[PDB]
Amino acid sequence: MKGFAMLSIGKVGWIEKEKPAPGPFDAIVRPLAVAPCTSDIHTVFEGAIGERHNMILGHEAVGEVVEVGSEVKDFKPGDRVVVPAITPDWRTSEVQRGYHQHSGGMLAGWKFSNVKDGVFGEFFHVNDADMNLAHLPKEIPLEAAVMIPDMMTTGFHGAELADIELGATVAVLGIGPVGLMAVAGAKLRGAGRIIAVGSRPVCVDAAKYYGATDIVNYKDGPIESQIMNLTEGKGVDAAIIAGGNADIMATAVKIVKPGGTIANVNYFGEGEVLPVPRLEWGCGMAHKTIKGGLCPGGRLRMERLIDLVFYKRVDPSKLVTHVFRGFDNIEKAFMLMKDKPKDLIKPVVILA
Amino acid sequence: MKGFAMLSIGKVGWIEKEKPAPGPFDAIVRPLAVAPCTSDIHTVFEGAIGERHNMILGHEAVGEVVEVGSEVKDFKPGDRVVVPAITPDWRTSEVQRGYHQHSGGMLAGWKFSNVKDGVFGEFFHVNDADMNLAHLPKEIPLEAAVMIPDMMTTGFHGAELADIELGATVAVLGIGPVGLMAVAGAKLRGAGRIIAVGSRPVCVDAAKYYGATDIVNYKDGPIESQIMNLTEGKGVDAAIIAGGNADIMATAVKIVKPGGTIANVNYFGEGEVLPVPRLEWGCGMAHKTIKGGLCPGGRLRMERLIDLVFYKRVDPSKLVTHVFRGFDNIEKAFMLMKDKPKDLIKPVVILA
Amino acid sequence: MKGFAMLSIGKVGWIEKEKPAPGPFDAIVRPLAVAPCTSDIHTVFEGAIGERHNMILGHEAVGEVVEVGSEVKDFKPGDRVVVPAITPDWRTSEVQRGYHQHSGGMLAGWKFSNVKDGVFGEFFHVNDADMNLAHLPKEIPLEAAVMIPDMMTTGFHGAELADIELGATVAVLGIGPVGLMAVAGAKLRGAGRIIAVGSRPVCVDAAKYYGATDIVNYKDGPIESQIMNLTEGKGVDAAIIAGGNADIMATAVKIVKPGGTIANVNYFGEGEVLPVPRLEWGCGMAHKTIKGGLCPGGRLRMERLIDLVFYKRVDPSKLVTHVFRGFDNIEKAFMLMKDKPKDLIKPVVILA
Amino acid sequence: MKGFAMLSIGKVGWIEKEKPAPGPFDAIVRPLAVAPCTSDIHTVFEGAIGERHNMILGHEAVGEVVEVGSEVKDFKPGDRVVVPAITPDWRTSEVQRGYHQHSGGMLAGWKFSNVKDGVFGEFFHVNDADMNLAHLPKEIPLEAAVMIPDMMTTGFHGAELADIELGATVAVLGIGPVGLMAVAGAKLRGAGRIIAVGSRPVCVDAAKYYGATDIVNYKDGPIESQIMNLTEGKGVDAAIIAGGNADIMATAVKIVKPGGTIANVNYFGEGEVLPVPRLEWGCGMAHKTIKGGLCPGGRLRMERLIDLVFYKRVDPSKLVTHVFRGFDNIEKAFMLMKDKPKDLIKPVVILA
Ligand SMILES: NC(=O)c1ccc[n+]([C@@H]2O[C@H](COP(=O)([O-])OP(=O)(O)OC[C@H]3OC(n4cnc5c(N)ncnc54)[C@H](OP(=O)(O)O)[C@@H]3O)[C@@H](O)[C@H]2O)c1
Ligand SMILES: NC(=O)c1ccc[n+]([C@@H]2O[C@H](COP(=O)([O-])OP(=O)(O)OC[C@H]3OC(n4cnc5c(N)ncnc54)[C@H](OP(=O)(O)O)[C@@H]3O)[C@@H](O)[C@H]2O)c1
Ligand SMILES: NC(=O)c1ccc[n+]([C@@H]2O[C@H](COP(=O)([O-])OP(=O)(O)OC[C@H]3OC(n4cnc5c(N)ncnc54)[C@H](OP(=O)(O)O)[C@@H]3O)[C@@H](O)[C@H]2O)c1
Ligand SMILES: NC(=O)c1ccc[n+]([C@@H]2O[C@H](COP(=O)([O-])OP(=O)(O)OC[C@H]3OC(n4cnc5c(N)ncnc54)[C@H](OP(=O)(O)O)[C@@H]3O)[C@@H](O)[C@H]2O)c1
Ligand SMILES: [Zn+2]
Ligand SMILES: [Zn+2]
Ligand SMILES: [Zn+2]
Ligand SMILES: [Zn+2]
Repeated sequence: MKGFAMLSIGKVGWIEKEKPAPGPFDAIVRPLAVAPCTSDIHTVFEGAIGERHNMILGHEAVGEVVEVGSEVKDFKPGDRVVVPAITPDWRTSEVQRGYHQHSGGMLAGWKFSNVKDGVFGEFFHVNDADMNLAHLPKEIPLEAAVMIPDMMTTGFHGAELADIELGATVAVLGIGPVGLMAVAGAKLRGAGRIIAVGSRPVCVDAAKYYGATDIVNYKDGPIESQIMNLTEGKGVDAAIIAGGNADIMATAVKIVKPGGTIANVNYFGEGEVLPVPRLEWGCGMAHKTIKGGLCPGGRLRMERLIDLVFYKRVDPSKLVTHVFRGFDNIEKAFMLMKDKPKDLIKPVVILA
Repeated sequence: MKGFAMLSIGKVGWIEKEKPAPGPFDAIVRPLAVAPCTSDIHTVFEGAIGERHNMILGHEAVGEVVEVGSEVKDFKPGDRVVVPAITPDWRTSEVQRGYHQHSGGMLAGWKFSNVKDGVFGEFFHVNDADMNLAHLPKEIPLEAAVMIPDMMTTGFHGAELADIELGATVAVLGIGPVGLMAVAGAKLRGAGRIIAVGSRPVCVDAAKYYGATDIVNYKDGPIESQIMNLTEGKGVDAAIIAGGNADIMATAVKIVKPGGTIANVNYFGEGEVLPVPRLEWGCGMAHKTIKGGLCPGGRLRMERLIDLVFYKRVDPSKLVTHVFRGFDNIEKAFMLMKDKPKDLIKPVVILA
Repeated sequence: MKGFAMLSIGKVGWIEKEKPAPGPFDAIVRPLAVAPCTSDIHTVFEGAIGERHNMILGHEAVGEVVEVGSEVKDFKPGDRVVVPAITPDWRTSEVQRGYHQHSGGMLAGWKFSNVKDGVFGEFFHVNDADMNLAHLPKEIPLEAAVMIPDMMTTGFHGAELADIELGATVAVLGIGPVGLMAVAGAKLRGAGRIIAVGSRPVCVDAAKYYGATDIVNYKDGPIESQIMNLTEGKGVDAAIIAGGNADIMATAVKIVKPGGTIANVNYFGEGEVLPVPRLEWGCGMAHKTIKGGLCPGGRLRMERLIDLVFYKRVDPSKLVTHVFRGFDNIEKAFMLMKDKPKDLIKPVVILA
Repeated sequence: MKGFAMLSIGKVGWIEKEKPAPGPFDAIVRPLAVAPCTSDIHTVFEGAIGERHNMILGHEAVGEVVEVGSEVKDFKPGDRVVVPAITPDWRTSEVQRGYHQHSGGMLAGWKFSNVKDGVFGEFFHVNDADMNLAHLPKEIPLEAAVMIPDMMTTGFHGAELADIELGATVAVLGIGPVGLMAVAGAKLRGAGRIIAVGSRPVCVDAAKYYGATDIVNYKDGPIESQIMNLTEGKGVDAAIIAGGNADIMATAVKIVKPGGTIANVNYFGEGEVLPVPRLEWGCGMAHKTIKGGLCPGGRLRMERLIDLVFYKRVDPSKLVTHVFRGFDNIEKAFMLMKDKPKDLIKPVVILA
């Protein structure tokens, strides 16, 4: 079996491996459409998560079931499914507590391109098929559906953690593919005014399409200064961090009104500590709640997000700015994701 | 001062009263646009709430501040404002608990056309101006803005009580002006599939416009039977009761899946007890939560709802099917609301 | 294998069956101490749940693991464990939603003496051992530990559903073994004043021991009248229904203040509908939330409840008023539970 | 009027001022018993909150009403009341949002010894009497009741923010008078195992009395190392920060399991930023919620806490290790609070 993998930190390349076999509750799937993400770049080049050797990358894909284990009773070979980036082991204490994202350990729900071979291979392994797979309605376009496994589930999760109330004003820091989904998410939770912080024009247009009522560009001056000005010193009800450096945390605390919420969905790869401004946090008593969590996964999560797209509540296709054809282009899409060209949001590779 | 009032149960008419004066924290407002409601029909003809004598009716209006008390520091004469139907006394224990709707007692937050003169008069009294008034942006049309005081706040409240999750399937029982707002509310909370139950064609079109994906008509058979069929025996995640008789409660419990929520915003005027099916409620342990509450009010509530309309998140104008001009037409709009013509949703009377 | 079972509705007796075998994830346990519940009386004599034939009864027990399946990695033969009355199948959509009590259907989490042979036999089957079993510390007495499987978990669940705030006044309707645990539960959630409603002296003393500050006896007059008097017309913040007829629902709604919660843990076996007073429910808008649900189960639930007993936070032994020795006494304890003698709370049978 | 005040940062002394007068909704109260707090030390010597001039200190006291404004309808002169340290203005947007602690601005609910003269004077001013005062039952001892205005409300608030579930294991970092209340608070929310971190023997005994099952002393080694050892690498479900330096934040994040909560009630006076460990916070996705807030206040809050003490749910007297008699001793108690003698927890000054 052939697959695009991480040879060692800093080095990527194509490798040769054996086709995986399914257990009684597992399934083997082949990619119909895949997509790269900033996560793999952080892990490969920055070595954010230790060091791996010959580990296939990628964690966003849709495809068809090739073979299933003897116990899989909801999926048969041939079926087209949406595979969540987070495929947890449903039989742990963490699941009983309510946190499947950390089933087995901190961030353990995230297996692909972490502690398991990713989707950038002729085939990939999915554990607990009946629990971690969802049927993809033939009415949904491949390029759009491939945005569900991660970009959508993460962005929407930011809006969910933000405790948005009807009419509340929300600020989204960072408008990359995830940030853009966070904007659409805020609108889906009832937000009134939505302020997006970014720079690249491509992201700006997408932001407006998704619901952004105001765009703040970090160039015309400091973020906190501009937002405070825009809200007449009142600040925002909630802030969603979808990108930026460690210092973006300070900015977030500085713009949320007392009693507001700061919801983070950004993966911080550098720094030792994230700074929380003492004064702006009311010396520890401003009632400004800080949250941050891995995106949900599983069958149910996917089924619900599929319903939103199906019933035309959201249209993720606007995120796909580049489409490639062929297994070989996986390498191209990956590299393109590294040296971020000013007109790129999210590239997709159609395999069949 | 002249005003339309309830003489005694069953008898309505125009009366003559003295113009009210404001206290240091109060304000006197004159109606720019008003609108009748079924609530007043229930109270006048059915005597649902005891008996009143020469009490001016109505609780839905927008207008301008005529005079304010010595302490009112946020509103001056001439200012155009949106008046909430619920104007509570903000200094009570209930407010400290978090329920301003019952500030001073059960349903005490509702003063107009209950324990205080309504809006159907040349002038009306508003208590705690800085706490119960909101500036109306000149960009919002009068007929649309008059939908914010009651219809919108109540409908949206049903969706809030329903604990809707992204992608969840919601059922709205009753599609009158309030039901239609409940539909729009569910869409704003992230609902996927929304089923609306009604009959009159006018409401049906409005329902679809607001987000209804399926329409169920109580004529083609029993509601519960149809919905269960439509959802393949799975049922709905949440149900919002926006109309119907006492028996509609039984229907609601029958269609929600275990662990679901039943949110009521309907004002039951007849019956002694509302029936909760023992078997369908899992003999008391199906985890089906039942809620029901008076719509929120106050300045903050109105300001947030205004933002939704201002930023084009919702367009309430589609509820107004009849517009009249002149103080004298208040009586006409009222009568029209009683003998519900098949083409009526919500009538509005523009005074100036 | 011998066991006490339900032959047909109305007829009980000892039967002969084959010893069950465990699947790869299951376990076979033998009873060390058991106890009967009111539940089995309702099912056998009243036929509350259809009709069964030769089904072994009982859903409360502690014992040792006889044999385990090939996959069970946390429990070995010889180990002493606490078996929850609710043993759900952890791989269902309901579990992903968060309601393991209805895993597979409404009330599906409850298998023993329902859709599976109970504990009143030389051996019984436990599904998903690593997920539904908890090690019993040798410091906890058998008679006390046998109160954890149902009574404690159910009573405490009533307090959890009640949304009790620090200092809130709670009313517990019905002080049987479950009601008494509800009293102890309220105290553990921070309740201040706790009013218990009952009659039998034995339960009264137990109630006081567990935290009841006031005792209301339905004989000195109507419940609602007495409680309202005691609270100076203010009512209670929350009410937990732990017993009574269908009409107890009406009483509950009548005594809770607007915005309060009504939490039910009582199993209603008779009646067609449970009445919800229209006027007292504020005509559908008093904000009085009504809840009712099957007690939690599983390993985590039991482990946490064990910690409470271990660290002397609760002492369930006071519920055990009768202890018997020997397998043959199971029949006696059962009959005693039917013709409720005035001095009985909960009988226990020690087998070894 | 005489009173103990802050002359300038670093300098304290007795001053002479005019007796304050009440507004129509205010009241003037004289101290019956008062107590010093760490807060005043931070403000006076460290200048944590700008610079004040001749501002009377303290904000923890019980006393009797001397005179009331014309509108005060619940309190008359002579009545003994408990005065909350937090006395907010109940008519602000923040109150409508639900955060009275920040009514008027960040930390604006805290007036005494901040932006208003404290309680260390012959008389002091209380705004909104009917909203910010509670009748003190004559059965409660003065020294115990003086612990309610702030020590109790803050400690309990830590347990409330921690989202404690029945049986959960909680860690309390810092066992000063506030930490000790947080311990008692955790027990009141249903905690099973409670680990307290401290050193001074006096605090240790009090900790055990209040519910601490394990005591960790920062001397036998690093906190995180010891706790992780004690929990067998599992960690704690929640952590309450009741004392320590800025680095205690890092420690808190390091000991809570993924999905747990970190509740802070400690007032950080030094440092620029509070460090949040990137790796231990799962790079921003460990689902570890961080909260921090000013203690609640108002009449309702006090009434409920009074009920807990009245019904013997808690006994705060154990916090009072030093009692003084006479207005002159206020200076002594204050100084004693500065140079913390190893046998001090909380000193009280009885005035009459
Ligand atoms: N583990 C998972 O499954 C998972 C899932 C979703 C997301 N994540 C993580 O969350 C982050 C999401 O990134 P993405 O995929 O949406 O793409 P991205 O292009 O990295 O998005 C970054 C966004 O924030 C920006 N930004 C950079 N510096 C900023 C600053 N100083 N202030 C404010 N904004 C700034 C960008 O602006 P311009 O581009 O306009 O310059 C852009 O809008 C990544 O770190 C990703 O690893 C992880
Ligand atoms: N106190 C307040 O401030 C307040 C605020 C909002 C609402 N409310 C109350 O809540 C209710 C809202 O009514 P509304 O103003 O929206 O107007 P409405 O016209 O009374 O709405 C009733 C809706 O439910 C219907 N319906 C009648 N029988 C039904 C049945 N048997 N099964 C299912 N649906 C049935 C109608 O169908 P067709 O019309 O299609 O026949 C209609 O769609 C009223 O009782 C009102 O008093 C009170
Ligand atoms: N499925 C499960 O796993 C499960 C678990 C727990 C509980 N449950 C159910 O919940 C209920 C719990 O009962 P229990 O085991 O605690 O024993 P119980 O003895 O049946 O408890 C009944 C309590 O309520 C009483 N009561 C009777 N009529 C009343 C009335 N009219 N008004 C107020 N109180 C009245 C009793 O008073 P006196 O005894 O003082 O007369 C007693 O205190 C049962 O129906 C049980 O089946 C089911
Ligand atoms: N604004 C308000 O109304 C308000 C209300 C309540 C509390 N607060 C604030 O919250 C804090 C509460 O302090 P307090 O009154 O309870 O008295 P405290 O004596 O300052 O309490 C400090 C506790 O944490 C300790 N500690 C010191 N260094 C530590 C370290 N490195 N690691 C772990 N623990 C350490 C102490 O241990 P030993 O004493 O055993 O050495 C003591 O147990 C204060 O900063 C106070 O200003 C403010
Ligand atoms: Zn990704
Ligand atoms: Zn109305
Ligand atoms: Zn039972
Ligand atoms: Zn203090």
